[PDB]
Amino acid sequence: GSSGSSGARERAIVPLEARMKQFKDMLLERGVSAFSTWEKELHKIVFDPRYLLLNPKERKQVFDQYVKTRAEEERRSGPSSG
Repeated sequence: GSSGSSGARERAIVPLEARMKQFKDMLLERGVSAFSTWEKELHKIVFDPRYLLLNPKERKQVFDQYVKTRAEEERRSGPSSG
């Protein structure tokens, strides 16, 4: 689908939600452990092209928050469903 440009704020520059979505996608997909260091995960996504789509500072920011939520999720009983 994805028919009809939602409303790209820019002309030829993907929106924040767009680029941000990409990075987050690989972050979870690649399997970026939460209880790990930015160094390890970094190299794990360093050879990735999408990694050059977002700023250097953001990458870390979005990563930190992503890990926080990934860790807290534990508090919950679990993904188990009856």
